[PDB]
Amino acid sequence: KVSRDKDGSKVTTVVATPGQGPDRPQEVSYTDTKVIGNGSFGVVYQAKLCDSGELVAIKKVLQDKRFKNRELQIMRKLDHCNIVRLRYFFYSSKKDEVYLNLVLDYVPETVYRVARHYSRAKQTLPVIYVKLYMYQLFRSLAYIHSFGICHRDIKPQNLLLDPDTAVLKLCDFGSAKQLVRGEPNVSYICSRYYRAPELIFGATDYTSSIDVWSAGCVLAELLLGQPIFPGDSGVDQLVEIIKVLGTPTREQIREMNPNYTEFKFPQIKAHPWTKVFRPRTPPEAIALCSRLLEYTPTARLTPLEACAHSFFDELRDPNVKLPNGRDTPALFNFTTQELSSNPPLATILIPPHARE
Ligand SMILES: O=C(O)c1ccc2c(c1)nc(Nc1cccc(Cl)c1)c1ccncc12
Repeated sequence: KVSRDKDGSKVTTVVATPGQGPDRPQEVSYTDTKVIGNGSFGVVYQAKLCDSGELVAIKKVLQDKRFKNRELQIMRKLDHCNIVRLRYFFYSSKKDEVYLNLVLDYVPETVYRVARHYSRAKQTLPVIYVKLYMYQLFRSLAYIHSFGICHRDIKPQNLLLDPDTAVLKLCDFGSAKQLVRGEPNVSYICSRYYRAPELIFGATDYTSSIDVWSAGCVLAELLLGQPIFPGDSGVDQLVEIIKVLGTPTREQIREMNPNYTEFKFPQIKAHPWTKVFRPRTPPEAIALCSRLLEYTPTARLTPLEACAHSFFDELRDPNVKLPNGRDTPALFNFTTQELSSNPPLATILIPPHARE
């Protein structure tokens, strides 16, 4: 690194490799560096790029140079406008230790912080924001699932937001992995409340539909004003699930983890979904929640099928505007890659007033 002091302000200069494009490192300078987060894996800083002036996030993470970094491999491959961009990366130094640094988009808000304000004010988030945020999350999932990549930690904190533009960036791919059928996967990924039933059961043969379950939990949380399946333990989470979905059937238990077929379960009958939410809740939203929070993983909607759900129809009306008067983000510029899982769905996703 190189530390200048233009007008006393500390300036860092590093030869950083761009994320996308060809492997051609560049001299990059930034200042105004301050810590804005700490995780189990490292610290995340905020900084100002010394030329463009734009704000960025820098994620410092220790790198044992023995193996490649899985997060870096996935982040360089991804390029989607609902996923936090990897602008650059570089290495630095604690002693005799190498650190990998990821320079990413700075995004000022998160879904968690927006939902908590409304919750503290005893206020419900307007459904237009629920449609906007949910749609962009599912679109980001449809894009990464097309590549076989499972995020595995979908949670409201991980959904960044620009409140002016209403644009959602999915972030933290440190738990993401390309899921190969037949090969086993660690079962202790995903955070509380948003863990799929198969993950609570410790299943190692799970699929990308666990991201769809977590998304259904985030949708239900936005409608309810609080997490739908809370609990400090697996039993507590499972009971809150069983109180809604009813007790799982023998076949459904075999679709998550057969190794849990003979165990004893709380024997509660299915509470009808309409009685789970507030009375003025849109029925199309309740319908979508029911199609994502299904016991059998193969029965859950795909992210692309979710984007085409009737709940998001208001996003396709030509007259839709943001509450603050601006235009909605670009919700229809689907690449054929995004539509890989089902291209015929494009007749619904891309509306007649958005073609050429
Ligand atoms: O990992 C990424 O991909 C990733 C990507 C972007 C951000 C991030 C993590 N973490 C942020 N901050 C943050 C907030 C709380 C805890 C922690 Cl550890 C970090 C942050 C802030 C503003 N804009 C973008 C980001």
